[PDB]
Amino acid sequence: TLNGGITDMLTELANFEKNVSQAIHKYNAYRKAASVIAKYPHKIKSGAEAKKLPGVGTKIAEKIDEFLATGKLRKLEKIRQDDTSSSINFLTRVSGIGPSAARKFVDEGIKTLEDLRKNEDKLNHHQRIGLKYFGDFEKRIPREEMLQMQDIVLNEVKKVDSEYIATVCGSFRRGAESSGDMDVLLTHPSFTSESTKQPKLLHQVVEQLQKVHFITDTLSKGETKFMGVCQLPSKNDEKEYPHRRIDIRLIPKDQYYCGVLYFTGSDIFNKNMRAHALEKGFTINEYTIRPLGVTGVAGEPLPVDSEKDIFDYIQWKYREPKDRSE
DNA sequence: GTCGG
DNA sequence: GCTGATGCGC
DNA sequence: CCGACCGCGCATCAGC
Ligand SMILES: Nc1nc2c(ncn2[C@H]2C[C@H](O)[C@@H](COP(=O)(O)OP(=O)(O)C(Cl)(Cl)P(=O)(O)O)O2)c(=O)[nH]1
Ligand SMILES: [Cl-]
Ligand SMILES: [Cl-]
Ligand SMILES: [Mg+2]
Repeated sequence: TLNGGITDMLTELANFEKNVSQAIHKYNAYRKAASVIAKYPHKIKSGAEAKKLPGVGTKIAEKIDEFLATGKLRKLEKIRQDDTSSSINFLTRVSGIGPSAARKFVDEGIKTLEDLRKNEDKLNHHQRIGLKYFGDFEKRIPREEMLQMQDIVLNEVKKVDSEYIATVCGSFRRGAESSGDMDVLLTHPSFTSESTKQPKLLHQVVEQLQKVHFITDTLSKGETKFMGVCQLPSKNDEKEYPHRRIDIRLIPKDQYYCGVLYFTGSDIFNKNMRAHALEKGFTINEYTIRPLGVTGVAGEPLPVDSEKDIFDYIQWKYREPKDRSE
């Protein structure tokens, strides 16, 4: 919050490029600049001071001087006044509605929450659930509640098969005092990169959590990735908790470390780290880290026995989860 | 929009 | 039906 | 300059 004004402005600009302009690289440039600045231990005094940081260039420098001078940015001022842009940005806030669908909805005269509700027929499954819990998904999750959720998930999974290992990742594993949702990494000895000895490994867990009424809805579901909704049980007479977004990712047991690295994030941390790996001649995904051949083709997976091993391969000093929040 | 070669 | 591209999300 | 910008699972569609 030291440079909150500036980072907020950059994020708004990032969201505009992504949602309205559909310019992903500009979106990421703004996000990176915001990220690099939010980590800066000094209260920025000029765009010049900011341009010193990698990720901030001439354009963002100028915008920072304007913001520092007036306390706002005219470019954004005009974007907020723009109806089409305003409507498109709003609609993308519904899970399942992206830049394309939002712009398409606006063309059809569907621009508001009221319009969406009276046009459910025009939404796919994911979008319907997104609209259903629109308000709830905007809410933050206190770490206290994350702990209760963790307890339920780990205990329910244990009941299905004592061999399952569920790990809560995302901002929770990074030590955040609140999270936007729950991310669960799941492993089972029967599912490795070498073979899938038992089917429905993910399904069984999903089924068990729906059975005890923890999982309430599904946005999408496959062999290794579940994307849905959950809710903590409330006591008698007490208002019920808000519904929460939950993702469960089944990863090969022998590829746990690359999996937990990926799922722990942050997303920008992953991007920076993956980009650095490339520069160092390696490629990283949630399954492995492989070297890049002379022509640029990925090679065979390298042995990994801890998250640190991955960091060493790319010549990075180990960074604890709590320090990966970029 | 920013960056490295 | 399958394969490939695209949207969307993590 | 100028092109590279992380990598991938699921849902949906187009074309066959
Ligand atoms: N490589 C890669 N990994 C990603 C990406 N997006 C997400 N991940 C990985 C890294 C992410 O940590 C993880 C979970 O996705 P979230 O739940 O979206 O991210 P959280 O960090 O949990 C959070 Cl702070 Cl947005 P919140 O607490 O509010 O949920 O997935 C991406 O674009 N790329
Ligand atoms: Cl772009
Ligand atoms: Cl792989
Ligand atoms: Mg999360």
